[PDB]
Amino acid sequence: AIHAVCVLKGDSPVTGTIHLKEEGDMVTVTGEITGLTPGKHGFHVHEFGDNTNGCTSAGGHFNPHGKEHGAPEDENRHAGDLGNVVAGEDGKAVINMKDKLVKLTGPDSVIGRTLVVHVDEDDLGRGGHEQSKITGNAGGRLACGVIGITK
Amino acid sequence: AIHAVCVLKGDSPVTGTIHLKEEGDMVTVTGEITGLTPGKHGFHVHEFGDNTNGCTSAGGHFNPHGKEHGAPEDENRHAGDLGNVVAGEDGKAVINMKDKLVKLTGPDSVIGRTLVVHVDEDDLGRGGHEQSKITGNAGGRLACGVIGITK
Ligand SMILES: [Cu+]
Ligand SMILES: [Cu+]
Ligand SMILES: [Zn+2]
Ligand SMILES: [Zn+2]
Repeated sequence: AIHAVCVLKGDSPVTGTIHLKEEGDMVTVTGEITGLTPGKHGFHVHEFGDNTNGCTSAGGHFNPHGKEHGAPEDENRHAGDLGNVVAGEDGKAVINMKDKLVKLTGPDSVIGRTLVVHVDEDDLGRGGHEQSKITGNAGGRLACGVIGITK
Repeated sequence: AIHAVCVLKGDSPVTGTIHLKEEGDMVTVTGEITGLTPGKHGFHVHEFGDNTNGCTSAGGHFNPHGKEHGAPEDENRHAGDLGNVVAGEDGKAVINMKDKLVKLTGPDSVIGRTLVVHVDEDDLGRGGHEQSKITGNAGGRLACGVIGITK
């Protein structure tokens, strides 16, 4: 089973380590993000593992299948759409999810792409804003990291 | 043609951006590294794209073929062995090389692995030190980055 890791850093006090592994026929995503305002923050795989311009150079959500932005539970979602992380009152969010569209092998592999955590909540495509079906209207990028191969 | 990028940072003032692309049947590696002492510094692909423990968690040189450490020109070399970068008196090194063992596709892809620049010169396996045939005796790690997919 392939194992990957991602260390989050950006123009904010937000930090965290995310681990990804193949488990059965899905990918299991786990970790903790700290330094967040309490509540929901958008969390996605973005297309490029490019940190030449902070988190901005990561580009948009990873979307190899040409879908609209949605919830993890939807069929019409970007491959990179992992919904929201929920920070407690102490500013810390813990992830423990299994996803069928995130891949660590094959044409839709996310190795070498980016994870991003956002300023605002991801509205799952349903907020009625111009960016809802593009980004979930999740606002700016607090921290990001390139997804790398680990032991 | 696949394009990748790597942004170097570590426990030093050493920074830089490295671009990698498929070109013909090799990979072309270009970029600038700054903040270096003048002279030669080892420069390699390491196995893991893991920044959880600075540059140390990148592990050893990428070595899918089970060879000893060598020069880029050698057959008996690690896939990740890119030799030395040469910093001028101004502390800046520029890279422009083509390599046949670095890959951006297939089983020996370096997407999601790490580039590292070192404190010392890489002796190309020929220095007669215990680590020469392991690391080139290149010493500690000034800066590193995960190799990510770019446009
Ligand atoms: Cu995002
Ligand atoms: Cu190295
Ligand atoms: Zn999306
Ligand atoms: Zn080596």
